[PDB]
Amino acid sequence: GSFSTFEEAALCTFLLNKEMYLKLRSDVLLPLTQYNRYLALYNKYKYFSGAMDTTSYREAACCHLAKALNDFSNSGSDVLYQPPQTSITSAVLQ
Repeated sequence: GSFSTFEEAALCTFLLNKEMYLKLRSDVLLPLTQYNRYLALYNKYKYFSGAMDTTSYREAACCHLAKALNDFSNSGSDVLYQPPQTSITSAVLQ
């Protein structure tokens, strides 16, 4: 599997396993300071949901992915990653 950018990965559904963990937690994909900022912000964005085409949704997605990567770093357990909750109705009303 592959992901052109960290932010793209955060917007997609995918199986987070060891291969994808090591690709996504790379400093050339996303520097450590920015990864840690997303991780620190997870609680603020934990239950955010809405249309996908907003700045806050993209930020929330990055925080969700950072948290999922942190979970994998501790557990080593494969998990299905999904981006923040959205809906077709959210998209049409945006």
